[PDB]
Amino acid sequence: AMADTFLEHMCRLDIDDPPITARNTGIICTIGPASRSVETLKEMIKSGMNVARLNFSHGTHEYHAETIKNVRTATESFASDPILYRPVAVALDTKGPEIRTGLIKGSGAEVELKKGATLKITLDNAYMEKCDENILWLDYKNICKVVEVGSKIYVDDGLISLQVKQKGADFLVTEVENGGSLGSKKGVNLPGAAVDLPAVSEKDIQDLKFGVEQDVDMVFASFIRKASDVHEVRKVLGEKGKNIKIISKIENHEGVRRFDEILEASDGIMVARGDLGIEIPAEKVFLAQKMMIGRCNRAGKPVICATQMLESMIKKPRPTRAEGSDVANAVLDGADCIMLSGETAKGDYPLEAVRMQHLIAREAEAAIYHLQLFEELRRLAPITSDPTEATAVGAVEASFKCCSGAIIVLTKSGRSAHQVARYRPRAPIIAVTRNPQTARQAHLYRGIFPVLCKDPVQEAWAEDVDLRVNFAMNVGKARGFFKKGDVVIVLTGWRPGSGFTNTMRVVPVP
Amino acid sequence: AMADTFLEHMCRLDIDDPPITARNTGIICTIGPASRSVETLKEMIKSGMNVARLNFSHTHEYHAETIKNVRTATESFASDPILYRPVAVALDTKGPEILPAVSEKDIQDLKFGVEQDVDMVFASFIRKASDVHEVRKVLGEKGKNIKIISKIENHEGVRRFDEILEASDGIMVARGDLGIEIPAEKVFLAQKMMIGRCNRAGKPVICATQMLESMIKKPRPTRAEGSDVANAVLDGADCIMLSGETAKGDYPLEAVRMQHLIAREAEAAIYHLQLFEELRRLAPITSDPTEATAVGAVEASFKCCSGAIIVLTKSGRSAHQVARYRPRAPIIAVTRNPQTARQAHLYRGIFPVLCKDPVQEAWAEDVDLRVNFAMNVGKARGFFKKGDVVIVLTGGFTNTMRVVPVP
Amino acid sequence: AMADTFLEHMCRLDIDDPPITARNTGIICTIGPASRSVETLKEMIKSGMNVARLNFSHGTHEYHAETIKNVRTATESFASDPILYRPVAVALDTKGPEIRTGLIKGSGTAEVELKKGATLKITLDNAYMEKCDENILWLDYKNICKVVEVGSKIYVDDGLISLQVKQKGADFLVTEVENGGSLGSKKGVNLPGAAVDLPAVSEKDIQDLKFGVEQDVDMVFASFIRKASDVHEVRKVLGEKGKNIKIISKIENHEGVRRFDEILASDGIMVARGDLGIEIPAEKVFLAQKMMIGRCNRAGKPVICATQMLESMIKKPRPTRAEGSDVANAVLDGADCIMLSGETAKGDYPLEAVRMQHLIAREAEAAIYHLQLFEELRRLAPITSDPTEATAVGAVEASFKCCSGAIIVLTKSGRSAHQVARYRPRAPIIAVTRNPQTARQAHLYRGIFPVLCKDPVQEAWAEDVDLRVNFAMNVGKARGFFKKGDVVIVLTGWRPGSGFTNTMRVVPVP
Amino acid sequence: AMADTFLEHMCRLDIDDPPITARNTGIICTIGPASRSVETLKEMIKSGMNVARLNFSHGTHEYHAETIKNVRTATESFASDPILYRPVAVALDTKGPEIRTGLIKAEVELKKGATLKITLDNAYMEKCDENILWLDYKNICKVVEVGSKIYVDDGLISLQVKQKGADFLVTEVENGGSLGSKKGVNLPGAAVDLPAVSEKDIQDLKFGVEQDVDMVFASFIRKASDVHEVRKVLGEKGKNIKIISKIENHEGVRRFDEILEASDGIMVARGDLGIEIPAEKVFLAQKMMIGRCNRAGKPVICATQMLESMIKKPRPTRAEGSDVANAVLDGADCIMLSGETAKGDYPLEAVRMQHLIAREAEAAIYHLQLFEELRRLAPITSDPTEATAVGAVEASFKCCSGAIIVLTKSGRSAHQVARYRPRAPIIAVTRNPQTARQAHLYRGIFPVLCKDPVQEAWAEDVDLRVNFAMNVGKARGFFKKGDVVIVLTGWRPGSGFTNTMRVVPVP
Ligand SMILES: O=C([O-])C(=O)[O-]
Ligand SMILES: O=C([O-])C(=O)[O-]
Ligand SMILES: O=C([O-])C(=O)[O-]
Ligand SMILES: O=C([O-])C(=O)[O-]
Ligand SMILES: [K+]
Ligand SMILES: [K+]
Ligand SMILES: [K+]
Ligand SMILES: [K+]
Ligand SMILES: [Mg+2]
Ligand SMILES: [Mg+2]
Ligand SMILES: [Mg+2]
Repeated sequence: AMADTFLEHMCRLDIDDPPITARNTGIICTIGPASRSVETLKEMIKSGMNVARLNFSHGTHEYHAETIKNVRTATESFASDPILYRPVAVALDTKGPEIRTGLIKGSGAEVELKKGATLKITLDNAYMEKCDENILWLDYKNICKVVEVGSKIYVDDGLISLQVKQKGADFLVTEVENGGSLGSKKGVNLPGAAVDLPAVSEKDIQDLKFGVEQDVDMVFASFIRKASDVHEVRKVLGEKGKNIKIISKIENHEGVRRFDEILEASDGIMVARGDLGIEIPAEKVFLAQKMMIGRCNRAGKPVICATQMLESMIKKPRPTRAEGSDVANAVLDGADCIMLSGETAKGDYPLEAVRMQHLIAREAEAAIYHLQLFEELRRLAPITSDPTEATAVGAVEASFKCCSGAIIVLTKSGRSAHQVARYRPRAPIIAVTRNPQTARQAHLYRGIFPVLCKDPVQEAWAEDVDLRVNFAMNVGKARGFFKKGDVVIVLTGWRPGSGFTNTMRVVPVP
Repeated sequence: AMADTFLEHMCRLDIDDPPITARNTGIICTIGPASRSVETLKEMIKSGMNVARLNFSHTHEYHAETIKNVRTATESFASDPILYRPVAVALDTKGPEILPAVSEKDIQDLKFGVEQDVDMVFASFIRKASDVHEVRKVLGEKGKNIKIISKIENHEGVRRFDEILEASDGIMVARGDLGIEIPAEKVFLAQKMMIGRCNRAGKPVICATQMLESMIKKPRPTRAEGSDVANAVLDGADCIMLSGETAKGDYPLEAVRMQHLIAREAEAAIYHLQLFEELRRLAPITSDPTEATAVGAVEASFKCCSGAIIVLTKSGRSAHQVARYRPRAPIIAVTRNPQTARQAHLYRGIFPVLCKDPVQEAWAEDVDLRVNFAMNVGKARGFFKKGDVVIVLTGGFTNTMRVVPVP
Repeated sequence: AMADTFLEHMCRLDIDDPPITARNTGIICTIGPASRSVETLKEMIKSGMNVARLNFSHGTHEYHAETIKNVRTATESFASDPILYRPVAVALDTKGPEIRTGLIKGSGTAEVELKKGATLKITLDNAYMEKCDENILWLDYKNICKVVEVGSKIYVDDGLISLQVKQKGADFLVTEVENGGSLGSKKGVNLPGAAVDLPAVSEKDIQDLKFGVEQDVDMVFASFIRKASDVHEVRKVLGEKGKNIKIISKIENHEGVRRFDEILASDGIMVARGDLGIEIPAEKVFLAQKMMIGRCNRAGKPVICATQMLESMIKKPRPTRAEGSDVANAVLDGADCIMLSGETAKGDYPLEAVRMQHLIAREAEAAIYHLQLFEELRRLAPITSDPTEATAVGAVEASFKCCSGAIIVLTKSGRSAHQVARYRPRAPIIAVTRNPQTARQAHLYRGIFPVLCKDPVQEAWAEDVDLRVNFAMNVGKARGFFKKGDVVIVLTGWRPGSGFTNTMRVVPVP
Repeated sequence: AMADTFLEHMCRLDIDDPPITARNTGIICTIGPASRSVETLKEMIKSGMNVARLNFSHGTHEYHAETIKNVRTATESFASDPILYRPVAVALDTKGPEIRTGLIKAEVELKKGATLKITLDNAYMEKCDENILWLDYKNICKVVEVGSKIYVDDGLISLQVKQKGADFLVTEVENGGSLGSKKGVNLPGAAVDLPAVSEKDIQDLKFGVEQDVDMVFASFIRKASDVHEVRKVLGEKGKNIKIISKIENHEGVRRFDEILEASDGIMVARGDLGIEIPAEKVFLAQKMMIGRCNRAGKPVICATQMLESMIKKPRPTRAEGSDVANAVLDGADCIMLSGETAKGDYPLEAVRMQHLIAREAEAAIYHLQLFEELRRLAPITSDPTEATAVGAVEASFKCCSGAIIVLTKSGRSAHQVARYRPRAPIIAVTRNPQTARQAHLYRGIFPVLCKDPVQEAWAEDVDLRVNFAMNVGKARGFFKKGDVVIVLTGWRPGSGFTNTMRVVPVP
């Protein structure tokens, strides 16, 4: 990042200059049958998984309870050594207002819709398991009240398109535009219709209540379109779930247009590109992506790039060039986390997909033009009387000045570490906490390596601080972030409890 | 653009702001069984193909007929020079495919390329300067004006890159073998490095391979594919390429249309305020009047938000010089040399137009007729409309810039 | 300007690097008894004078008519060679609302000495108008009793003597000497904290401005402008006959600085530091200077830095270090012209003062950080449909790209040359005009070398353009600006008359 | 510094926007007949003097010893009270290789075109007149030639060498005027061979060590060894004495970098400099040196004729007010008064004016660009103190703190903060008296001498000094209770470096 121009910075990128050990971008993995086993989850963790996502679009509460137990069992298998122990977060991703088709008729396995053929859509439950090439059932009872003749209707990842020609009280007559093979229970998208399904349905409420009961760390709330949607999710989690982070998934045109009010009410954002690239033209997704990462970076709030990042690894052991590009560019954009969906839930190469993201994220982070980034984050940040905030930016500046091996942060809520991550140091942030939930939610922020201290509280505040600082030193040495010869930054408070971070030291590693 | 910072530039990206109708990034399509027919080539031109790529990695009689179908489809529109879109022809070698810098079979394809009047050659597995020299020595004096584009597909070619760029007319980032030759996670570094240096030197760079891979079988690309095309344009790739997507896949027209749509949206999103500043800062003081005029016109086009920069040019050089400075505005290059007009597609933002009118005896009348030709092109293609402001560059050098209304 | 930061640009300044032949900053010389002879004026033109300033605070119309005649006689003594002819402007500087004391007592020493704490009576009684002394002081502001308040401070003689008002009275005020010193005759009086009710444009000023129109002056330096309406009264007086006379508003009090934006209504600005640093605290003047120069640069309007720039050269043949610095820094600030007053009107070394301002201006111009200045003037200037503006910025960019020997501009009103100067090329701007007044007014703009083409109008437009272009080419070679085989930028229009500059050429010097 | 461009920053300058209280730029006053008495020296400290300059071109050790004693008397008159106590440094300005004429016949007028013989025969040494001038440069005839120009009395009088002899040269008056006694002589272009460190210099320099001076201003430094010579004479007894090389000739400018590398600081000595090189080039030399000294983190002083007209007048010229402002905008750590305070009629007015202008200028600095460029030009470090300092200045802007409080023994740590040019004042708490006086060489360092005894428990002693700074800042109107300030201390006792930054409210 020594070059005086971004262009010169590009020219100096060198594929033979190896990156640093520490990978800063968090990796979110969707758990499914391919990755649900305790054995596999241990290897997922080893490979670099930081957050387990449980897609409540499918599966019972008993099923997800079991996955959650396997995740925690895999995770606590490493707990015997707190110096190498890596916290793993659990994320609930709601179903939300999904539209799906019914089952293909048992006669059949899948029907071919061919270009220009007619297809009837009905809401008569007699066909809900008898779908075929002439009659398609779906589960949105009021689909007729929201579409008109000429409307487009999209089916199965937007790969099949239908145009309404007749619009009836019970039925719709459609003309197959782009045809293909149609299976069972495929997603339906109605872009540019005013879909009246609730943001938080009754299933979502029970799912969210269940989330609080199983002590999940965060919620990925589907199809958020306005701030009041976020507030309903918040109300459901209630007082008991007040510490669970709400990550609004931006997946439709309205979500993008009202992004600022959604951002202000949310704890973070996911750029949910799968649905988003069907609700809005596929050529516009990258615009929406870079806008949202930029604004979250500017707000200091976590943002997740999601969906089809390594899609071909569902079936192949190495990704496409486009897919390698896309993961790098999400990190360069400024994403706090990258995510995997089918690639880990259902694919033939779950571990290969995690490892590839780990490799690309680390190459991309060394390619960041920190000179310009740190300069602009500072220019867009407000002036304030916050001791923690002035301490965090001081520490980041100092970390650049001595190319520190890490920035060590004692934090109870995680906030002090979040305030450091918002200014994007090159150096990893080792966040020492005794709060296990804090160590799991730390993964939402770029660069925070959360380590969980289980030593007793020391009576003398000074001795307690030194204990946790020394703990971070050993973690740093053990994982190879620095050695005894190096300099590190250390952020500590003047008294116990949240809100008291006001001290930055520059210390040689002992 | 405007915002004082790149970060605020990003925050202001607006999905509902439609882009200017002119698409600056060239689209290179590999022709194969899915695309070799005259009827679909006509539709590939209409959907936005600018360069037909012919992969000699697989008989000369087969390629001669594909080449004939391309020219047939191309001149199918020649009835009208105001709407005629030139299409170039590219020969891609096999190289060492399972070693000789240039093969014996490559020497036969290259010589076959000259006889077929190909506009450019994509040279596979270029590893050093001497490798290009062997290709240009084989192209000889007949293919003197064939543009040579070294494909960087190997570690050494990356390692010896500066050599190769100097010895070449352009570069292709050939990621499919590059991604097996070097670790896949390092390819974005090589891609962005090479595009940066090509942008710095004013030499064309193609970003190639797997950009819309999943459209070989599907009618819509993945989210990562859409991102890859956009980011290649934001890197500065003069052209983006399709290989299997148009050569053999089930949706060749769909692949072309999508690269057109994405490239256009990405061009709208380029942070011109910074890019123009850095290209200028990084480019040397010159005594060449055409170079001084070129950056003067680009600066003028930003100041007045010109509908276009019209460049009268014969060898294309004058127009290339404008394009390296990356105006937002389309560069309408007017030329009588058909090969110049075909080859222009290798430079971002050059919309070539071929004048078929006879020379007027008076140089002034001749200049004005060609300029009026560009005016009609831009009115018809919707680049600008009557009463808009445009930039006109005319002449042994294009040294004169005029700021004129659109009549 | 090749360094990537301003700090590194300073570090690279080099006293052994000689500067380009052409000096861009105009030099305005106040004409008085030291300088009003035809022979001395000739040497002042050879020494670098571009504008003759006539201070109508003193002298009769007959006196000033003679000066003006002598200026034109010396200027036209060079007219036989149009290649070398330097146009020379004439400026009328108004008296404005001046307050002066009377004449000292004849019997006492030419100067009476006032001592700290003494009493001094100020009177309007005309029997004392030529009998001022250390006890009683006449002055010519008949209304000063109405607008001065007890406790307010009165300043006399370039703000060197200060008085504190003690008692008000009928046709008098009783004051106590705060800062003493020697007091002479007809010294200027400042009342910084009064609502001085003298007319913005007095009857004397109206007579003087009509006489300026009669004498064909090029510009008016309007004294003590406080508001836009003041400028409009000056412009009404000049009327239709003087409609082409440039009005330069002198900013010399607090209200003028306060209402600067509305005043800048004007064609240009003078920073009149003499009265300014008495009307406001002297430590604050450089703030006012840098503010006004910056806003005039951003507006594209001429700004003059004036007064005491080389004051010690009134009596000494070389200046103080502070004076060398002030001139250089006025040019680095962005000032279009620098000015001399007593140094050329009444001092012992008028010629040496002109040559020093020439020497310093030239060195400072090579020290401007053009890389930053061009970038910022562009960024702050509006987008435009104007073909001439787009052509001008394009010429300045091209002139930087080929390090051109000059930008040749054909112009009738001046404005095409003005529009180029606004973006501050390093290269000189040779403005070829047939309009003598345009040639004289061009000196108000940084970097414009005006040349007056005497050749008859050629029948065809293209022929006529090529003549004037070749005239500019011969001017540049004869004056040492460029030589054959160098490259220059040439700006010409598509049609005779003002407003049609569109055309920019990069052409070798034949 | 909130404007996106320097141009917009200029346009937003506002004369009705009052400055902050603390003045960051140091003021160096030449003490002489006008300013020697204990009474006015006191009023000079109250008016803003920080460094007392003693010019050993003139005067005897005894005279200067009495000057030094009157400086220490006024300064300690305030010592009763360490909260308000302002330390005052003492600087010794060497004579150097000065060429001076003899005693006339007491002035003598001289006219252009006339002849003037200059002799080295020490007989006419006290019989100088319109026909024969005597000067003390014994090799002058070796180092000038027929056609050379010679300047006398601050470059006002000029002569041209028409005939050369053994002990003489025959010259024609180029610019005349009232010649006088013992005036100064310059030979621009003449390769003068006089020694950099003279015999009298060694005596004067040894005299400075015994008088406990804080810094030497070494005249006419031409090369690195010259600084090495001044340093060797100061020896181990005076190893803690800062050597400021005075740049006042063409070779000093050409050889500036190696002189900077060898010195503790630089003075831009514009008087001789603007005679040795063309006056229109002085501003380039001044901006070059202040920039390179800013880059390197070493103090730089802008001196000579900043307020020259105030020697006789109570108000300065517009050019002088602008010169002081622009020196501060250039980057200078201190500005200087010479004749204005040593012999003139208004030395308290001059000190006060330099205080007033410097304050308004520091308020006008475009910190946004300045801080960004100082970092980009400063190298990556492994020193904890250095990274802590830049981190503290970054924190400074982030919370716009009242001050950066630095505990420091040698001063170093406060110097490392200062080089990054924070807007907030740096209150450097020290128990070392020499450290507290020398700190004035560095822009922004408001030094305070803690006199309370050491406390046994280190963290008790640290807090003692910290709360001293708090009272200091609250009393001098820098901040008020509740304001945020930055505090730089050590971490572990005896660590030797200042690697701890805390963001605390003022108690
Ligand atoms: O729900 C999602 O994550 C999506 O659509 O990408
Ligand atoms: O050969 C190629 O084009 C490649 O590997 O990308
Ligand atoms: O009138 C003036 O020129 C002044 O006050 O400086
Ligand atoms: O010695 C000095 O101070 C000078 O020459 O300016
Ligand atoms: K879901
Ligand atoms: K999934
Ligand atoms: K006046
Ligand atoms: K001296
Ligand atoms: Mg979705
Ligand atoms: Mg005035
Ligand atoms: Mg000296």
